[PDB]
Amino acid sequence: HWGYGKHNGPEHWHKDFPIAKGERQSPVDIDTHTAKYDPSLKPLSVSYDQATSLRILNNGHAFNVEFDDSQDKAVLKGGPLDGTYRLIQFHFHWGSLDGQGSEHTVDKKKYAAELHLVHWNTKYGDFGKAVQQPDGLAVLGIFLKVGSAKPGLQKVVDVLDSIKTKGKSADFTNFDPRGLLPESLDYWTYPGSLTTPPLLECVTWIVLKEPISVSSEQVLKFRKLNFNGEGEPEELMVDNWRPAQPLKNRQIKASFK
Ligand SMILES: On1cccc(C(F)(F)F)c1=S
Ligand SMILES: [Zn+2]
Repeated sequence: HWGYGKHNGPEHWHKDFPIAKGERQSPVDIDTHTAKYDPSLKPLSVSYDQATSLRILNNGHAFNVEFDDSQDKAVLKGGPLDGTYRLIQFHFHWGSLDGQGSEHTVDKKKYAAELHLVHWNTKYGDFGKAVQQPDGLAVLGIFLKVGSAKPGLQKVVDVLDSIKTKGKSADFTNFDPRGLLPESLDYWTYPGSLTTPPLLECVTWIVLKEPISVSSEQVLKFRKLNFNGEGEPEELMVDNWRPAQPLKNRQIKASFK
């Protein structure tokens, strides 16, 4: 099945998921010189005050911090979006070395990691119906650079020991995702896709310009997770990122001058 190795990585996905070579695939390189300021964009509204985290899961590709999305509790709206999108989970993509790991790049620059906060358009009723629509998802993408620790990340890092292998989960209540945001909400936005199979083309990407800083010790703990299940040979969960895809007939818009 799919993964990130020589034999089952991104260059192979198209054979089971032909939409891998589609017209609005993610991630992309963000060419800062080419991305035009759009003054019709609205400020982004991130309302995470009532977010209710439930659980963290190692899914064999990444770890997902899952939220109760049965009520309008934690929502993203504004920016390029029409309507209201509900937070369902966040996860990261990261590298084996600090020089790589993000999926979007900025003028070809790769960051050490990238946080994806996943939200579904509540006009579609649930997540499953939202991923059958071209405006079904909104993902807030935030880059990580290695420097000072991010205090709001430490509760995630400290639980990782308990979900080392594929299929392991742990209780993860009362986590506040506001602690993972940078100061500024300036962003770039473009229409794209999931960056893992099934690669569906449902996503309004909103990529913040300002990275957050995490410590070398924090990202080193991400890299001690395993892609394999318990009792299987150890394969470190590193380099779970897809490289930049052709932009095709798309424009990337900036919310800021
Ligand atoms: O990485 N990944 C995995 C599953 C779903 C998504 C999303 F957010 F696009 F829906 C992503 S980015
Ligand atoms: Zn992702």
